[PDB]
Amino acid sequence: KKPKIITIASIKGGVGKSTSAIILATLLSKNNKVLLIDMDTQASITSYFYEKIEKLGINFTKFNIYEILKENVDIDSTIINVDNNLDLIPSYLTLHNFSEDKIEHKDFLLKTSLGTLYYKYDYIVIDTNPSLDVTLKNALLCSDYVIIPMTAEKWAVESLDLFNFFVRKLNLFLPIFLIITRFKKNRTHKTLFEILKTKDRFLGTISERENKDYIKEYENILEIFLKKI
Amino acid sequence: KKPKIITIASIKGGVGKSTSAIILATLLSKNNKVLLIDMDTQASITSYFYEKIEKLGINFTKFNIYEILKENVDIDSTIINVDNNLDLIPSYLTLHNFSEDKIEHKDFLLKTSLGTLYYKYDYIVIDTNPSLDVTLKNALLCSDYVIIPMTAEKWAVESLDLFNFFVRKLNLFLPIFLIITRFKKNRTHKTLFEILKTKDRFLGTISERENKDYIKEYENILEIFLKKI
Repeated sequence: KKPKIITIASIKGGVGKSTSAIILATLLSKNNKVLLIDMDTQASITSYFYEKIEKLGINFTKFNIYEILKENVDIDSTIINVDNNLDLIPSYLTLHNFSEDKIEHKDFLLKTSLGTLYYKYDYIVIDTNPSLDVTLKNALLCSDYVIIPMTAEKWAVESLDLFNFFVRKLNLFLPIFLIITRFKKNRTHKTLFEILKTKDRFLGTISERENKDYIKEYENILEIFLKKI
Repeated sequence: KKPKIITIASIKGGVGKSTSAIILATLLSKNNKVLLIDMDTQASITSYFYEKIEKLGINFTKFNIYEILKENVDIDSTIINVDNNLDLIPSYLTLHNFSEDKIEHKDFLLKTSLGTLYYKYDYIVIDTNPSLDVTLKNALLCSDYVIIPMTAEKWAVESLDLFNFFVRKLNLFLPIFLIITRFKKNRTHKTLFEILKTKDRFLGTISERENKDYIKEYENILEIFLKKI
């Protein structure tokens, strides 16, 4: 076995990227050992788990993805058991410095650090900034798969082409899966859904929601995801 | 005189950066000619005026901020009159590739382009992405003033210092003004407020709210800003 590495990406903010990362990781953790890596400067994943992190007394100020990236700390030192079968490498606001940092072989830092990791996971789920930036490159050059939660807004198709172009540029051959989030049974979603539904990499829909109905929709998605890999 | 150029910036998303840009520019527009420059990859400002942009039939796939930065079009031809005394240079998804394009003197592209603008404005309000990136650098190096909206979240103060360290380093002359947005009466907002209210360039607070009272809060902010420059 080896870890199956999934990047959660979206070029649009507020479309449920980080929310999906958490819920998907959590569903996978029911029967798998899972690592979540919070490479989003927003740090929404780390903040979701903050109560658990504080209670464990973790010094994420010193042990976080940015410091892994700058090789000031080993990855082995940053890993937090935040839930059943679920580990986390947390994000911290110094990550904001990463786009401007001048580093040799900058794109392959996460790949290189993941190459040293002792601990073995079934799945690694990496959350990213909604930007086609150097962080996203570090994730993609690591990955086996990508999932893009996206909404039925103007420029949905075009954004897909934009993202694919970027991936092609990295000379990668990655399956990129699609999820329509904030879904409503209305006109504009029907237009996007009809275009998307015929893609082999389309996974399904998650309804807008202000054991629940949302979890089941995510379980569905996962089910289909696992049938296509 | 000459245009006064304000960048609205924040290194945290979902803090009302774009909304602030829109309302401050709209208020300024009552008695001034104002240009809004949508340099956020999110394109929220453009999306807010999209109904008017579409009624006008504009091709902002070709006439947009990214195409300016790449010197494929003249800035004059990108300008859209979106409201009373209010112009817009729109954003389009291709702005996402700007972080990775390799370009000489890349930091000064916006400043150079602004030097080819025929039209004269009283104020230019520039909206940016929540990142310490090259897009932010273009805005800042054009600008006379910076306004940062922020909210009472964990690491608000540390993030502000980081942004300061970034902004100071590429222009230590740039005044940085502060707003607290999404404001609520509770311990953790009170604490940020106690900290920020004593900073020379603190402007005030906007309440969380889903003619209005919040407009008049923006009016108060604009009033105290205009008195301080």
